[PDB]
Amino acid sequence: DLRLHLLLNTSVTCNDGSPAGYYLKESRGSRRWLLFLEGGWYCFNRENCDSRYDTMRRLMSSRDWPRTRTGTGILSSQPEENPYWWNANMVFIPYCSSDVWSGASSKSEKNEYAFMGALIIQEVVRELLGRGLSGAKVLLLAGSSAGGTGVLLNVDRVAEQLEKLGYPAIQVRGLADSGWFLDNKQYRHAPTEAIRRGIRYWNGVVPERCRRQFQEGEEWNCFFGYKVYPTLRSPVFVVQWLFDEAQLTVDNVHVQEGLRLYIQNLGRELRHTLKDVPASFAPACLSHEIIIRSHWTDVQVKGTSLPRALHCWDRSLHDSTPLKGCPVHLVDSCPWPHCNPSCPT
Ligand SMILES: CC(=O)NCCc1c[nH]c2ccc(O)cc12
Ligand SMILES: CC(=O)NCCc1c[nH]c2ccc(O)cc12
Ligand SMILES: *[C@@H]1O[C@H](CO)[C@@H](O)[C@H](O)[C@H]1NC(C)=O
Repeated sequence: DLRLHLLLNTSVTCNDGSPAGYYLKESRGSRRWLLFLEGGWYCFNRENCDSRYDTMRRLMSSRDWPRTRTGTGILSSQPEENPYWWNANMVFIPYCSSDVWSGASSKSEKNEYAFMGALIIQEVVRELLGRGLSGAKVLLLAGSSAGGTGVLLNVDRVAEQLEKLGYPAIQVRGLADSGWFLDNKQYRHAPTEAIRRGIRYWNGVVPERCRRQFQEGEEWNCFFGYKVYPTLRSPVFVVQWLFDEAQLTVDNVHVQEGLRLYIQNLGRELRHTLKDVPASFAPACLSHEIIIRSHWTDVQVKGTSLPRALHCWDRSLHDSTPLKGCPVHLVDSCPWPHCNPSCPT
């Protein structure tokens, strides 16, 4: 089990001003550190956040967090469940800022809620340095759903923070699961407007190179993987279902020719956005399932599982071009959900 630590800097808070925190299981014989960002949508104005506070309060407050959590999937310490990184130091960072991990705003007399996701990540990193992270060789910042987009928004800032604090030897990398969305035409009649409003409400921050491309008022563009990814310097592995259920939901899809063409075009567009992403795993499945699930080993693309592809990615980032039998770019080409037989049932 991973044990809860509330942040010692109690000014770095969840939405309601309670301290943020992290769950940690140390592995003293390992210099690998996995920091996982939880997902769970977001809220973008007072009324929308008030509703979330009533029925999704664990995503807005630490007051009711349990003392422990079990690590599952890529956070499992069992080699049978986690062939990739079972011996790593494991960190689960609860999502309690409702800001896609982008916020840097405290509660005040003008702000009913604090949106501090970007500061929570930096404070977790800072406090972990005293608990053994100072000796790391690899810090993998991973995350699912809103946490996957959170990886894209924060991985280079973690890399910058460690460099400025005096740790140039820690290799910071990202693993973005289920956070790679398209600002596409909806099937029926938006997220882009909700994100636009959210960024202003949260004082949301995006990576500097992406911000400089899109400029003031247009920071929402950097929440879309295919736009922010080319601006990132840290190595990032992208995991994305071609027919992601959150994508389809915001596209108002829940089969006649118009919908068939819509779904096929979505898969093709997703495939296209990954063509120049050398470390990626994109199965042709309709799913909301994420990499902290216990059976994450089961899905394969071209006969290669995700734990294998991640291992191949580790090999590709050794100090010493492609590896025989150890691929890292795995994108399905078949055009309909479950045309891959290994898709989750
Ligand atoms: C699902 C969706 O609306 N995607 C478009 C907006 C968007 C970009 N990044 C995100 C991360 C989490 C999330 O809940 C929505 C988004
Ligand atoms: C996921 C999502 O938000 N899609 C909508 C993006 C969007 C906003 N305005 C639009 C106008 C034309 C279009 O082709 C797409 C959009
Ligand atoms: C706590 O965090 C805030 C926000 O990052 C920062 O301004 C402040 O200096 C921190 N306090 C201490 C004692 O480090």
